[PDB]
Formats: sequence, C-alpha cells, structure tokens
Amino acid sequence: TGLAEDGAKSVYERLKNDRAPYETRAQNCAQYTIPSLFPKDSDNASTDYQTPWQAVGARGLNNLASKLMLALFPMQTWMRLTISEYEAKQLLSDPDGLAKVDEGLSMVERIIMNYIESNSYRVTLFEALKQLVVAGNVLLYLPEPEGSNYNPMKLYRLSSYVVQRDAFGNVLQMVTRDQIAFGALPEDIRKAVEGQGGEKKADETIDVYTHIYLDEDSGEYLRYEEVEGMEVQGSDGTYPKEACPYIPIRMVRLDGESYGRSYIEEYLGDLRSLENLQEAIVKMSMISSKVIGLVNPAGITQPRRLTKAQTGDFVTGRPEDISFLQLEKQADFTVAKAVSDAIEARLSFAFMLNSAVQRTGERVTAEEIRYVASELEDTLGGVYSILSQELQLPLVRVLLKQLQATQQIPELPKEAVEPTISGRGQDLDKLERCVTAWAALAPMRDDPDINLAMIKLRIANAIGIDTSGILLTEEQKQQKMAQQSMQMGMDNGAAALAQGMAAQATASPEAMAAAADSVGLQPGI
Amino acid sequence: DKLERCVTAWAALAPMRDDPDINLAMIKLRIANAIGIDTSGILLTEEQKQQKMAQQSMQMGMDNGAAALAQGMAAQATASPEAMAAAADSVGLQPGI
Amino acid sequence: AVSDAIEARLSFAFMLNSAVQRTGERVTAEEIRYVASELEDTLGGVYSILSQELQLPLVRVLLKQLQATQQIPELPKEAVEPTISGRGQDLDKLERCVTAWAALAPMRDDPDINLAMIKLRIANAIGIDTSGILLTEEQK
Amino acid sequence: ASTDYQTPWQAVGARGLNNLASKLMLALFPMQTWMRLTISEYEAKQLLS
Amino acid sequence: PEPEGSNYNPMKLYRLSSYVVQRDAFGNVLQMVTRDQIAFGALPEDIRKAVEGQGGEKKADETIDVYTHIYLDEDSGEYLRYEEVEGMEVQGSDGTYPKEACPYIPIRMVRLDGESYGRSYIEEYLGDLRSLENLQEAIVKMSMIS
Amino acid sequence: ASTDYQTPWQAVGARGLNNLASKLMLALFPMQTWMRLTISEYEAKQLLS
Amino acid sequence: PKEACPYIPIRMVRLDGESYGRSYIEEYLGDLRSLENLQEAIVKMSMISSKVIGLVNPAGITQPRRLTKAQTGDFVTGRPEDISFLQLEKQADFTVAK
Repeated sequence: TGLAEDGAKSVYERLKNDRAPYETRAQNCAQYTIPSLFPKDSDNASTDYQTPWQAVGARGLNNLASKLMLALFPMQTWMRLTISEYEAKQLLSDPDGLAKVDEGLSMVERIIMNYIESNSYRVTLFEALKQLVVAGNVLLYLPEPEGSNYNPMKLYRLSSYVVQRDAFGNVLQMVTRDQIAFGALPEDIRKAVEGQGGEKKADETIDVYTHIYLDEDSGEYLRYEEVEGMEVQGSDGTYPKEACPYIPIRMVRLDGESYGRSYIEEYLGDLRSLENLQEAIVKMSMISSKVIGLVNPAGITQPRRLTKAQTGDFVTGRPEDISFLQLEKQADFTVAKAVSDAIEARLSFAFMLNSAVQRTGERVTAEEIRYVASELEDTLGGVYSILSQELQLPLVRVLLKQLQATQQIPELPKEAVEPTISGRGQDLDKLERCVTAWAALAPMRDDPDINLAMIKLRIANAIGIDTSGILLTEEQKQQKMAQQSMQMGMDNGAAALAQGMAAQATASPEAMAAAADSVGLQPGI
Repeated sequence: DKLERCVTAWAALAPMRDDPDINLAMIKLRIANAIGIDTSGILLTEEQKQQKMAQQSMQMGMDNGAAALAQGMAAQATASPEAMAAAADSVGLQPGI
Repeated sequence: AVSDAIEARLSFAFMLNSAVQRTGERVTAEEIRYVASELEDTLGGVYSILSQELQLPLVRVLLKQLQATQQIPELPKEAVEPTISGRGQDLDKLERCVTAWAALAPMRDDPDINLAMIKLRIANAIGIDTSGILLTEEQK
Repeated sequence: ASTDYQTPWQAVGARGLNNLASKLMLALFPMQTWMRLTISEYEAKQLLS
Repeated sequence: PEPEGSNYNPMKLYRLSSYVVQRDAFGNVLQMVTRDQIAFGALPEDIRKAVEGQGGEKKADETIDVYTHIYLDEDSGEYLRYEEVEGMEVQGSDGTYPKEACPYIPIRMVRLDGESYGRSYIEEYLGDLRSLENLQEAIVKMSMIS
Repeated sequence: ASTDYQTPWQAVGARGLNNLASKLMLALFPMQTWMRLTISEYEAKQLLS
Repeated sequence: PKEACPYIPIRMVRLDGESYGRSYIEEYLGDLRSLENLQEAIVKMSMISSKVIGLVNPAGITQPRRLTKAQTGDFVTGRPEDISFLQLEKQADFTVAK
C-alpha cells in the first residue's frame, strides 16, 4: 500500500540533510573531550583518535555521565506507582485494602527493577548518557519482549536514526537505519530479500529502514519497516501515542527544532580555548627538552676534546665558553599557566568534578567548604530534570505496557500512574519523624489530663501521613483487650489442669501405675 | 513544631506530676495557650476521664476474671479420674493419654 | 613542571591516587579523601560495558554447562541473572526497616497506635516484599 | 625468547595499568558474590502456594 | 572448555594474535576463528587420528595449528562450530552452540559501532603518555651530561 | 538548527543561573508539601460539632 | 473565571504597570557585561603568550640554520645571549585586570 508516504529510504535521505548541522557539531564536540565517543562517519578501523592536548573534557565527561547515572538511575528504586488516592477510597472498603493495593504497586516496582537489572539496561543507558552529553541525541529502542530470555535494548547514535518533530513538542516521523548482514537478518526479512531476487553473500550487509510516522488518522503511530526497495511482510505495527518502543532522548531541548544541542557543547568554546593553551605549554617543554650545546666560537674550549674525555679527565678550556641554549619564555610560562589554571577552574564547576587538587597553596578547609562540594548538587540537578521526562518516564511506560502483554506483570487497573521520584523516600521519612514524636509522648502516656488519643492524631496530620488505619478503632481496642485476657486465660488455664491432673494422677501408688498405662509405659520405673 | 515544643514542656512537668499543690491540670493548658496550639480536644474532659478510669478496671476485670474461671473450671474438671475422662470427651479426645 | 602536570592528569584518568611527589604541604582531611572517593565514578564508566560483555556471558555459559554435567539442579526456565555489585539490596532493605521496628518498641504497649499497621507501612516504604512478614491469624 | 623489552622512560603506564586492572578486577569480580539469580516474582506467585 | 568430569578445568584466553572474529555493523557476531598451535604429542586424541589420517609421520614436538570456525549458521541462528587441522576438519568437531550460550565469547572494551574489535582503554590516553615519555626521556638524559 | 551558540568568555553567568534556578526551585517547589489548605477556623466551629 | 484560568502569566520583578516584567539576571546584566570584557582580554593576553617566537639578534654569531638541524645533544657554534624569545610584557598589568 502507498501508506501516505514516499518511502522510508527517501524520508531518511531528505532529512539526513538536517542531521548535518548537529552531526558536525558533535564531531567537533567529541574532538575536544574524547574522540572515541562520537566517531565521524568516514572513520573506520584504521582511524586513530589523537588525544586532545587537554584532558579536562575526557575527565569532565566520565565524571558527569556517571554522576548523572547515579542520580537518574539509582540502584535504589527510582520509579514508584502512585494510585489516585481519592478514587482508591471510592472503589474499595477502607483501610486494609488500600495498603493491599500499594503492595501490588510495591510488587510491580520491584519486578521492573528486576527486569531492568537482569536485561543490562544499566549498560545501554550509560552508553546513552555518554551520547547525551557529547552528541545530545540518542534513540533507544526497547525490543518487544519475546519470552523470558535475554533481551537487551538498542541505542542509535544520531548517525543511525532520523526523527522529524514539530515546532510543537510531539514527534511526527522517525526513521532508523541498521545494516544487519544477510546471515543475521531476522527470518521474515530473509524471505523478503530472497523474495526480491538474486543471491546474497553470507556477510553482505543489508540495511533496514523502519518508519514510525504518526498516522494522520487516530494519532496512533504506524510503523512499517522496509528492506532494500520495499516493506517486509509483517512489519506493520501500530504504536499508541503514549507507549511506543522508540523514544528519542534529547538534552537541552530547544523549541522547536527536532534534535537537541548537546550539554558539552555548551562549554565547547571554552574547552577549545583550553586546548590552545595546553597545546602551547607542552610545545614549550619540547624546545626545552632539546639539549643544544652552544660553544662560544671566540673561546678556547674545543668540543673535540670535551667529547672523548672519560669520566674524570682534565681537559683544556674555560667553563664560560660552553653554555647551553635555554628557552626564555619564563615570565611567559606563568601567564599561560595561570590562565589555563583559571579556565580549568571554571570548567570544573561546570562539570560535576570537585576541582583538581593542583591548586593554590595550603588553604584546604573543613566540612563547611565540603558543603560547597555539596552545593555542586544543584548544578547536577538542572541537567537531569528534562532528562527525566524524556527518558525516565518513557522507558517506564513502555516497560509497563510490554510486561502486561507477556503476562510478567499483573494488569494494573487503569488508574495508577508513576512519578520518577529520586523512590520513597517520602513514605519512609514521614513515617519516621512522626514515630519519634510518639516516643516524645511516652513519659506522658500515663498522664491524667493530656488527650494522648488526640495528640497522636495531630502529629500525624502535621507530618502529613494518611491516618486512616493508624489509630486503633474501638472494635480493635476491644479486641486487644480481650486478647490480653484470652492470653492469661489460656496461660493460667493450661497451668491449672496440668497442676490439677498430674497431682491427682500420681497421687496414690496404684493410681500411679494406672496413669502410666494410659501413655503406654510399664509399672516399674 | 508547635506541637513539639509544647510536648517537651509536658515532660518538664513529669517530676511534678505527683505534686500535691501544683495544678497540673492548668499548667498543661497554659503552656498550650502559649505555644499557640488550638486546645479544644487536647484536654481530656469529664466524660473522657470517667471512661478512662473505667477502662483500667474493665481491663483488670477481664484479666482477673478470665484468670479466675480458667483456674476455676480446670481445677474441678480434671479433679477425679473419671470426671477427667468426661471432660476430655467434651472437646472430642479419647480417655487414654 | 609540565611532566608533573601530565602525570597529574593521567593519575586521575587511571584509578591511582596521584603521586605523593606533589605540591608542598597541603595534605588535607577526610573531606578531600572524599575526592579519592569520587574516583569511583571514573572507575564506573569503564566497567559498565565490561559487564554485559564478560560478566554475563560467563555466567550464562556456566549455567548451561553445569546443567549438562549435573553439578547444578535444572532451574525451571524462568530465572535470570543480574550481575549486581550481590545482595546487597536484600540485606540493606531488611536492616533499615528492622531498625524502624525498634523505634516502635517504646510504643509497643500504646493503647491507640495501630502497631499492626505501622509495621506494614514501614515495610511497604523500604520496599520489602511483605507476604510472610506479618504473622497471620492462624499463626498468632 | 630473545627480544628484550626495554622499559619506557616514564613509569606511569606501568603504574597506571596494574593499578587499573586490579581495581577493575575488584569491582567486577568481587570475592563476594557478584551474580544473583532473580526469579520473575509475579510468575513465581502464580505457580506456587 | 566444556567441563569433563569434576577434575581441574581452567579456561583459555586468546589475545588478538591467536583469534579472529567478524561481526556486523549490528552488534551480533557472524563468525569466529581461533589458531592454537598444539604440538603433535599434546594434540587431543581424536585430532591425532586425523593428522595420522592425513598421512606422513610427525615429530613429537612439531607444532600443529588447529583452526576452529564458529560461524553463525544461516539456518536457525544457532552457531555451528567445526574445527580443522592442517587442510581439513577433524571427525567429531562439529558442535552447535545456541546464540545465547556459546563457550567462545569475545570481550571488547570501548566497543564502537560497528567495527568488529574494540579500541583499548589505554590508547585513549596513549597520545598523552607518548608525550610524557618524551619529557622523561629528556630529564634523564640531562642528568647524564650532569 | 544551524546557529552555533558561542560560549561567553566568562563563565559566571552560566554558573550563577543554574545555581540560582535550582535554589529557587528547591525553595519554591520543595519536594515536601508546599501548599496546605487552611479552613476558616471560626466558620468551621460554627458548622460542626 | 477571573480567579481560575489555565493560562497564567508569570513575571518576575513585576513593575507597574507594564505588561511583562524585567528579568532577574538583567538586573546585573551591566556588570556581567563588564566581566566579560575583562575575561576576553585575559584570555587573549595568554594567546600572544602562547605563540613562541625566536628572536635572533642579527648582530650576533648564532645562526639558526645550525640550531635547527642539531640532534638532541650537539655542540653548535654560538653565544646564548643572541637567541632570546619575544615575551609579553603586560605583567604588572595582568594583575590589574585580574
């Protein structure tokens, strides 16, 4: 069918002329930090990536992709499922069923963390976060789960995908190119390539274009994926607007333009300037490294004699003839060093690295100033905020739909949504502060006038806990009272007849022989 | 915070709780007025005080009562060998042990 | 001074605390030993891929090969493995919540607080599985 | 067998490799267990009492 | 190596001078080859029947190099491994390794798309070391004129 | 898409903005509840036992 | 209604009456703009510094022709006081602008 589009190859080729602004930024932007991270398309096995003269960009990227990772994808749970609490009160008999629902929400949030960690999503997100700093865009495809086998996700680094979005935030169409070799192509595709005609080599590389365009009708995406000239049979799929396995991440997203400029090309000009200093300081040390012996030619010493002498020889000559050429950029080496130590100082706050110990003399201070290192957290925070909506949430949503279809998760009843909280958190700390307040009420527990039944409610209201099942109701208090009595009833009762029976059983010698026969024992002891 | 500051003031009144002359029923109101808490349900009222007195007794009534007949029944149930066989049949158990 | 500056910016690239041959005095406290602690992030970036590449394959191969030689029980087709850096999460989440229960020891005898419910909520919050955690009616 | 490997004039690469292959080893292959087997918990609830 | 009994069974490493793999621009591996040159005496039994089966006597210490080939079968995406001595394959070499569980796994660090092997970690900073050496070569040589 | 944004020669404005948009955020939209609903207390006493 | 509309304009440093409100960081905008003109000059003073020009005294003996084919340790003709290097002299001036 026509499908209301030209063809995925073409869509990829018309809009490949829109990556070329961002792509030639990232090729420049990875050149200064770490050249192995965003290779130019021409680059191949042969290309050697010369290290930059400065090593702050290589430092301040791993020290920022890692901090971002810890913050965004903490090992400790980083999504939780909030049920809408008032609509949970209506559809349910309070209060035991409410936390029973939140156990099912604590059920799911552990299974996803057991799904993310057991499919190496921590790996390909850290490869994503390194692309999000240098390049600024990555597409992460969450392959449909097929069985409980190993199923890793895939990242396309803005050299293998194309998206097109609006001035408005929503995505219109996506294209990705992967070039899977003939042997490795999935079955249904091999029937289409052979169905096109002509034999192929086992290692010949076939490139498959998907096309994830927004259907005009229904705002549900359509995805058809295409090999060589035309579409594979069975490629057609429809992804709803809120749950599609292809989600493009962009950092520093700017209106409206389709991809988002990288984080480390914010300070790219400044790095580029740091490099031109650190290129010159090293080259000043190389003129220094050469050892030239300037012989004064109006003198007596002849190097001919100086160069066949042994360890201790007496040689003719004056010492003031032999001088050595030395570099004189001294009051100049300190100019270019103190600026390079000032540019590294103002990039080490821009990146989340505490600044290099090579610094001003002494001057190290206390925890107070380690609190300035603590203040580096705000700087960490601004960059990860967008990342959450862009990456954190989509991944969670896609996972939740995909686990319903493979029945690895219970079908949660259409009303639970998720905040990627940095993780309760608020449910733990608000229990605890209030629980200490109740001990503050331990001395007054026996007090005649203070309404301890009310103060425990007020402190709760104030911390903000839900109350509801927190206070024993009257029925429950009555039950508690009987249970202390039924304990002492069972305790004194079982101690009564056991003293009661065994006193009058063993009483009298014969009755004693009759009592042992009821168990099964003999008369003699 | 206004709950808490005042709640510490009440512990400052723990040593004097048994004092004969200090109106501890009034000092707990004044500290409250001063912190600025709403009072109102803070102080047990007459009905509540009576109920609390009663509950300590109904606790000791249920506690000593349930310990009485359980010592009361089981002493005279297991008293005598035959009455003992009759008592085990009411639960459902056999005569031999 | 250039060779002491190039060794300084390779000693952070490698996971070695930089050579003591350095600027005079200037040694500081645990706070700055926390910068040595921050060397862990740099350690982390390089080992992440290594995990998928080496850690997991070795474990998978070992698991199949131990089934064929009967040195392992045939695990029933549904268990998968995360190379966690090791529980870990099963130990620490037990423990934090277990301290919270002692925080509830003074109030154990309190007439109004539903201690049967607070022990459930703290559990829900730490994130432990509950399920067998609370004695049921029969067990009580 | 004959080749003699001349030591480099700098000894940071010889330092910063053993000090990085060892740290990587401790981190990746800790003596303490470094794999654990997660059973799928919801499918474990279904097939079991 | 496949466990054979509860005896001692160490694994083996081939350091990019003894193996060859070929993978796609996509992440998956197509074919692997390794060369080990086990001497005649040490060659495992079934291989000695193939080398003698080729013909001609061998010295006890003459070194024979055995190529394995771990190519991805076009059919079924299950690997096939046949290993070969001199000109042709040993009897019994054939084995089939599923895609997710094969005893030959190539590790690569700093894996880069798509190219088959991955550039080393310490050649990230290789330029910088190489520059450190040219200083430390000069400081030592200045102490020798001294 | 083409425009390249040259970094300013100083990096205090880039520093002092993220360090001020973040502090403002923590202060204004704290994770801990930052609105509460006051009922008019005297009119709540009248309409209620 | 007047009190509940989904479009609410936020303005910071709201000034009477004018419709939008001047930004916070253009309070100190003049001052930043002045900081930039210093930090542009300090960096450009380090770039003249970065260039390494070998000023040979042309009334001397040393000839750079010999100095530039010498190996690591060669004995070469000449006086050391002929070869000097041009260096930037804004020193008591780099500390004013810093």
